[PDB]
Amino acid sequence: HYGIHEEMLKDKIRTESYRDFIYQNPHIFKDKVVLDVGCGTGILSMFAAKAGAKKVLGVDQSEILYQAMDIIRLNKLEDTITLIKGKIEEVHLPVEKVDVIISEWMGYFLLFESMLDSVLYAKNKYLAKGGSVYPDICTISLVAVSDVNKHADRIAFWDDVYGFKMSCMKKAVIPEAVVEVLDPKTLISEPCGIKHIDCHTTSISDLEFSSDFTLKITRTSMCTAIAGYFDIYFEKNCHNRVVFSTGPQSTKTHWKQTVFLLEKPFSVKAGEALKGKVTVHKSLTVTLTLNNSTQTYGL
Amino acid sequence: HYGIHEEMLKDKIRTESYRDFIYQNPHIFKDKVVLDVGCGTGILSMFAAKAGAKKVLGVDQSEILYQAMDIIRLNKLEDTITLIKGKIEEVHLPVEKVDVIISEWMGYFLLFESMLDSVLYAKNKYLAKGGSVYPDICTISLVAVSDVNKHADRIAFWDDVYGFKMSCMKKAVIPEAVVEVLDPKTLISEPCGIKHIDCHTTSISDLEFSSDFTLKITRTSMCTAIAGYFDIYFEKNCHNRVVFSTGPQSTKTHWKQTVFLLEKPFSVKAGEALKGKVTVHKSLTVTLTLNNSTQTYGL
Ligand SMILES: O=C(NCCC1=CCCCC1)Nc1ccc2nnsc2c1
Ligand SMILES: O=C(NCCC1=CCCCC1)Nc1ccc2nnsc2c1
Ligand SMILES: [Cl-]
Ligand SMILES: [Cl-]
Repeated sequence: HYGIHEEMLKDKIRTESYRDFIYQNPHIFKDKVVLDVGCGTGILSMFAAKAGAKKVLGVDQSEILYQAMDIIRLNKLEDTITLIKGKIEEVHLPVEKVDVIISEWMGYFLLFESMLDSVLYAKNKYLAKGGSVYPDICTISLVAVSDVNKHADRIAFWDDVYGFKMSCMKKAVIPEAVVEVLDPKTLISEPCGIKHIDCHTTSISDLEFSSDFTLKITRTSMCTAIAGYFDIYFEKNCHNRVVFSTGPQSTKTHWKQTVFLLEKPFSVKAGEALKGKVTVHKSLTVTLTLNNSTQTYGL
Repeated sequence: HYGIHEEMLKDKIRTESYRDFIYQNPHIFKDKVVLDVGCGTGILSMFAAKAGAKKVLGVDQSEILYQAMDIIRLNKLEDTITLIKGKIEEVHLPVEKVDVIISEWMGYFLLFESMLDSVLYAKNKYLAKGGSVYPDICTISLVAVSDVNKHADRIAFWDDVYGFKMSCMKKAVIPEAVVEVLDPKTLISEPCGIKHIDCHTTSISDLEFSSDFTLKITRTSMCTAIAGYFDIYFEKNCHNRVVFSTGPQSTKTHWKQTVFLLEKPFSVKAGEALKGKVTVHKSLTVTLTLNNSTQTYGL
């Protein structure tokens, strides 16, 4: 329980990105009313207070909120930061509107078990006209993978299990998306963006989407999986823009990467433009069409 | 879901120990009626069938049981192995008694989220007079740990989190037992057994227990945690006895080791006989007294 919060705090890419955004753009926070959606320990609320926020409201539905109360007091910030326990759609705030919303809401593959729905609710109910939401821009990308040894470990493995056939288990493991840090040497295409979200204009219905994609193959090889990741941007009104990626060419984060195993690996050639389609539906499911096969995956 | 079953199958120490016990002691199974409690994919049932079982009954409450049905058919064992979906305390078996019970029921620190309760129920309701249950003997042990760097990572960490005090979080993380493979070089005492279970005579009430223990300190150092693990024995009527340990001096298993962090590390000296007390209560909790401090931990 508390160990999870510890893990997110120790994710430097995640936490230092938010810290850098806030501290390097204090003009965004100076004398502003800030709402921190799903505040956890309160760390983002304290960053905002340090950057000069007039008032910060930290909301969380979990028992961690009681720790946050004690944390805020230990740091002598109780006159700036007010904490409220509950869902953002149910709680009563002591203001009508806020100037800025900040939140670390992101799930695996951006949208699995994410709090984006609550952030958008907060944006629609509470954001002042001309206010801002951060991080403001997110993208999701796909990339092709060749890893014949790992595929054999997950799939061919079932053909002989201590002397017994277990082939039918292949059908059970294929639909399970995997969250894992990938060796960047196993990537065999350029990444392809499949989704762009601006939190200022995105609605809840935009989170169910379809995209035709094209993977520019960079290595002649057997394609055994498709991997997904996301990038997070702090852009609007920033003098110091901040970006981080959760892809395999970047420093690992707790989001790792998301892997969709192909039931039937197929050969590709460098220079090939590999076309497919992806759809994300509400727990989320991901439907992939590639090489004339379709499979739906879940996390 | 299915990935978990895959992980348990790929745990060689676990799965090969059961395989070796059954295959190297086929006299235990020859022409016998066998009950496999929580059969998963059915692998233990198929081992027993291969060793010459007259009849095997595999029971599991999970959807994996449907995969097991298909697996048993792929291996042409349906005339020997019958699978039944449900809790052992609710299902109807096609026999009054069985000759042998086998089960992989073990949890972290032996007893967290274990199926031992169901195994003992099966033993009491269904085991023929003079029948046998395997594995038949289990022990739990404690060992002292020195790891000042890891302790600092978990505890002192909270004193300064990106410039802010979070000291109160120490109290939240201490009670959370950790499941992790330990570096055997960090062990600073001889192990001490705190519990011995023979499945033939153990009752459910025996699983809540207390033990005074003595740790024979082997290195002058700062003791920062107490670690727990368990050993599993296949003994009764065996010509080829089989043992495995889940301790840090042995090949890692999926059970890893269980770690109870000390809030206040304290110095110990080689040759010291360090005395403490441990009690396990029904989710399980573990109460430790050591160096005049008491703490209750959970998983
Ligand atoms: O499937 C995993 N990891 C899951 C590991 C696991 C091990 C034991 C049971 C539970 C799940 N990774 C993975 C990465 C890149 C790949 N490229 N082509 S196939 C493929 C696979
Ligand atoms: O506490 C862990 N592992 C938990 C790692 C974690 C990291 C980030 C948040 C979630 C939990 N191990 C550990 C082993 C031996 C030890 N000996 N003295 S203290 C101590 C500690
Ligand atoms: Cl290849
Ligand atoms: Cl030391």
